[PDB]
Amino acid sequence: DDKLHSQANLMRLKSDLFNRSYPGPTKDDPLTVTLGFTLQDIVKADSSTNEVDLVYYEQQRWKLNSLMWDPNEYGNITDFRTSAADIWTPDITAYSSTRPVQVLSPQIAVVTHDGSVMFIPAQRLSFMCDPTGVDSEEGATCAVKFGSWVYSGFEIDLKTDTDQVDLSSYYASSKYEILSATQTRQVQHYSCCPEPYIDVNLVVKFRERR
Amino acid sequence: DDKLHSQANLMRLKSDLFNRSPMYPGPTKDDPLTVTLGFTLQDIVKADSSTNEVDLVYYEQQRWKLNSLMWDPNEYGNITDFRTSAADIWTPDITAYSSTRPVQVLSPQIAVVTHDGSVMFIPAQRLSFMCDPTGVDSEEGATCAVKFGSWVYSGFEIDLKTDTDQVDLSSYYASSKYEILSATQTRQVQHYSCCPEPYIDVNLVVKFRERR
Amino acid sequence: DKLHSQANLMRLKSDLFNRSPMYPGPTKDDPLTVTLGFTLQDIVKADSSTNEVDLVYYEQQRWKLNSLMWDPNEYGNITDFRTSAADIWTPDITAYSSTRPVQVLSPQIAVVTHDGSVMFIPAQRLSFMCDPTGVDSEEGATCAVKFGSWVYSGFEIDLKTDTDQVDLSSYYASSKYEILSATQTRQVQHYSCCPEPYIDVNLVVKFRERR
Amino acid sequence: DKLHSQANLMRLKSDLFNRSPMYPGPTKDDPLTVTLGFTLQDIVKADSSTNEVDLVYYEQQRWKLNSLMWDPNEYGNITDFRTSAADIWTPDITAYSSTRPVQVLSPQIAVVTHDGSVMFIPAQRLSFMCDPTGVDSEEGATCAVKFGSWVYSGFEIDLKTDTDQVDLSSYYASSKYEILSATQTRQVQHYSCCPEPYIDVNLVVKFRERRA
Amino acid sequence: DKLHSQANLMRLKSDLFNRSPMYPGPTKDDPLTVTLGFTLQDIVKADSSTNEVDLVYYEQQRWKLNSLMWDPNEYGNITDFRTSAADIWTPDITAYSSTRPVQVLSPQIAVVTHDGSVMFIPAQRLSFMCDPTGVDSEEGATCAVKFGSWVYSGFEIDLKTDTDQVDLSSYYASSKYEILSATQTRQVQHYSCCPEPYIDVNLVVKFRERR
Ligand SMILES: *[C@@H]1O[C@H](CO)[C@@H](O)[C@H](O)[C@H]1NC(C)=O
Ligand SMILES: *[C@@H]1O[C@H](CO)[C@@H](O)[C@H](O)[C@H]1NC(C)=O
Ligand SMILES: NCCCCC(=O)c1cccnc1
Ligand SMILES: NCCCCC(=O)c1cccnc1
Ligand SMILES: c1cncc(C2=NCCCC2)c1
Ligand SMILES: c1cncc(C2=NCCCC2)c1
Repeated sequence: DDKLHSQANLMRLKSDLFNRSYPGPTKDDPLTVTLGFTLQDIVKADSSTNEVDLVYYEQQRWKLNSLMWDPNEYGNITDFRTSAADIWTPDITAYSSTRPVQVLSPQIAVVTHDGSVMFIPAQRLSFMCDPTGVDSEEGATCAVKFGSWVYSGFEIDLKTDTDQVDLSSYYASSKYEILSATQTRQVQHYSCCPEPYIDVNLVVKFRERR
Repeated sequence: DDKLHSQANLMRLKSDLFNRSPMYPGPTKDDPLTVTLGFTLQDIVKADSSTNEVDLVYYEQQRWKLNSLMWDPNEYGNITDFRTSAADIWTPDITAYSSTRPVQVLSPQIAVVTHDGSVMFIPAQRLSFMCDPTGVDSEEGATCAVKFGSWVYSGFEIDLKTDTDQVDLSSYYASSKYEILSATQTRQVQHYSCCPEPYIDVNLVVKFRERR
Repeated sequence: DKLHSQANLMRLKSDLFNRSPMYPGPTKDDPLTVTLGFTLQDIVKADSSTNEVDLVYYEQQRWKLNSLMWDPNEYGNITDFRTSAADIWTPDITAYSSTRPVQVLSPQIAVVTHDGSVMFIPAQRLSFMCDPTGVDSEEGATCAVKFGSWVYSGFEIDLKTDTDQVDLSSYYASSKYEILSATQTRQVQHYSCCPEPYIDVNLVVKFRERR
Repeated sequence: DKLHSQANLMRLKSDLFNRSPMYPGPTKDDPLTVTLGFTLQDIVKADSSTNEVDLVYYEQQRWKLNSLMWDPNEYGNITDFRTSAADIWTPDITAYSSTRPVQVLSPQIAVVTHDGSVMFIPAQRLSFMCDPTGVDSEEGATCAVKFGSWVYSGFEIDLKTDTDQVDLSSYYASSKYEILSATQTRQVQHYSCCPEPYIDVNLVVKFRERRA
Repeated sequence: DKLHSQANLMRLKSDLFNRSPMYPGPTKDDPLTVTLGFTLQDIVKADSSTNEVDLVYYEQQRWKLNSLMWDPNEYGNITDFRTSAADIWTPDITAYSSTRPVQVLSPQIAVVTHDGSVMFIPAQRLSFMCDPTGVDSEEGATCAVKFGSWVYSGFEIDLKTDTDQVDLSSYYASSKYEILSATQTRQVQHYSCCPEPYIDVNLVVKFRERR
């Protein structure tokens, strides 16, 4: 009865936000995405092509007024899960991938009654890295920047919560140990366009384990 | 003729369950769900010590139960269950937590739904995950482990469960390159710094060595 | 004229799928016989570092639904047609010991005849569990893989073979591996847990390095 | 003027697709002639450990349907148009001895002309069964692969070649293998599957390693 | 206010996509000019065993349609919008000597501007026919690959470059190969068979092993 209600309520909530009622951010309605990285593994550094492969996940966070509901209208539901395909999601792309990104996790996001969204895709990424000096104590340094591919800083702004990449889940028996890992926001201009584009540069210092 | 009668019943039941109500939204804290997991290990195919990746083929038995999938067989010609495509129904988002490649489905994706509302789903899969196979060529063998759990639901929404903690090795390829010394599956609760909700996984530990 | 036969087809095809209720698959009450047969074209690869062997073959499948029947006279003497394999029901026949997902090498089109039978012959490359030790000896290597329904018992889908000899008439003459024998044997088994028989077809292949 | 030329095409295409019975394919009552021709671009790779060879080539397919005829005058003198291959019926021409799925290198777009003829030219990378022995000799290696309909017999699809010579006028001049000769020839054949004969176009390629 | 912009952009796309039948593509009578430009990011791999070289670049494509024009005054001063590439017409620009299907590295969203212009910048990994002989010398290797429409001629689609100098400003400083020169050149092709011309852009890159 009451469970059939919660189920009934939640079914209703979704139907109101999705099926009854977002073309993306505009310059009069810009959006801020908070990015954060949890590096899990450096699986492979290839010195013959200069490609390194990382497994990691990407915390993405944003807020949309058109996803706001009063819990009192809906049996006091505070949040729900939904297929990422049921909502709009940012096009956060790596700028120096050498291969299509591979998805290791379900495409499900959590929507909270204030309109805030959290999406945490796990992925394997091949990207441009010269791993020379990885077999030394100084290690090798590599970098890759992530941003929206089609939206300028007038439509999508990026930010971090910490400038420190989360290394708490890093694979303890990886071939590569992590010396340091930062995530830093940047504003850049490219020659196609007059407008700034925003990225978050992920810099990693790593070396062989011993 | 009587056969055409029983198809009618099954058709009628499947259209009643699937086309009648807005489909199940997934579990909530008000309406939690217990999912039982079990692993049957077929083969360790590859152990790469240059990247520290290992590849498993296995069956992942998932069963759970919904009150929206219940029916009285007295109203549907004594039908007690049916096979259906896994895309027709809600399924749990049980994910490996330390995979390195996308998981490859080796089998059809067909569930069995029973009149009490229980669903059983057993996909066969190839998984690559993080495994330092150091010790595999020794007699004491190598030991790797991988956790499985919901990717987006906490312990307040999805509770995991096992029926046993012993992993089924009765179908393990007899001529695998690796023999299995032991395989276990064990439920675990952990809290995380970000969040006061508890979180639940089934850690799958495997010891193996080069078969010789 | 030829335009009418064109039109009876999209009627016949409308009558069968769109208009009627969907086939829910076989039941214990309405079992289905599926006839299975393999044409082996090539053993492409045998990897003794992972114990995986790669085969390329065609798999002939045949079954019959009363729900796919029509009177030719009622549709302009159309006795059969072609249709996309996804527009109809197909049996969930699977290799039980593959290591990679099957790769389809042929179009997914079946032929449906007026008596209600279906023929469907996908070409595939399969990687399955096989120790090739002895493949470089005169006596060779032996590998075996079973096929059968993943979720249907013998009381719902009855597997069958026309013959227990695999067709080697299209086997690649200049392959790396020479075929000594290739059988496809039907097996029926019972399990203490369960009241129904479980059927599968065991593809057993004896082969060696050619020369 | 541009809106005008645009309106005629949108109208021409709409009459053909949206307002008409789709063509289901050839019958014995209404057989179809598909014509094939190959343009070999490259032999990328020859693997003598598996006996697989990799080719890059585009395959010219043409056929004619009354279903697709139109008077150019009723349509602003439009004599042809380009359209997505999914909007129309295409033949199921298949390599008979591929060892991998075919990889498509070009847009899936065909050209339709007012007499109803259709020209579809897909570029492909094919892996197929080929023993490259003798490729390091002056006489070279020889391989062969048949292309034909997978589900239609020689009474439903009649396969032809405008010519027996494969077009080698775009063959990569700095390829690892030079072509000694390449033919495309219609054969008729039987299969145990089915009572009726099937038609294919056999592509026999003769090639060796390039040396200066 | 922000709800208005959302609504304004929605009505715009509604009026642009639904009032009229999508652009059916260019014709002899309504030809389109497409501008191309390459930003070469990295030569990742030069295989001398297969003579294939792998590039990663992004390819700027630009065109203008009268049917994508609007007055920003009528639409909340929206000067441009982002939209999925499946919602509009895009050109079939293909690499003519690819050995592998192109791998897409960027989202497939275009930017439509109020004057009717479209900018679409797909980032790709391309494998193509190239003899890397000389890459370990001082003179280096040279490779070439043409880009153009697969199905249109110069009568329907014309190509253009803004410059003939490939943008090397995002080239990977620690790549295995250093770029000696990179050009992008519009070319016209005349064939005995055919009155229509054919336009391509010819990407020529000179490079060598980095020291
Ligand atoms: C179920 O089977 C029992 C025993 O054969 C029979 O009496 C009963 O009528 C059946 N009920 C239905 C609804 O078919
Ligand atoms: C409209 O938006 C454009 C684009 O940024 C801006 O430059 C211009 O000033 C705006 N016009 C008005 C009247 O605000
Ligand atoms: N009964 C539904 C799933 C069964 C899947 C399975 O483990 C299996 C394995 C081997 C043969 N048949 C079935
Ligand atoms: N209809 C297909 C034309 C494309 C073939 C082509 O232009 C070509 C020819 C030679 C080298 N590179 C490309
Ligand atoms: C518009 C359309 N597609 C890509 C971009 C760009 N985005 C990222 C790099 C700068 C150029 C802009
Ligand atoms: C019917 C269905 N599927 C494939 C075929 C055949 N076509 C190719 C090989 C010969 C038989 C017939």
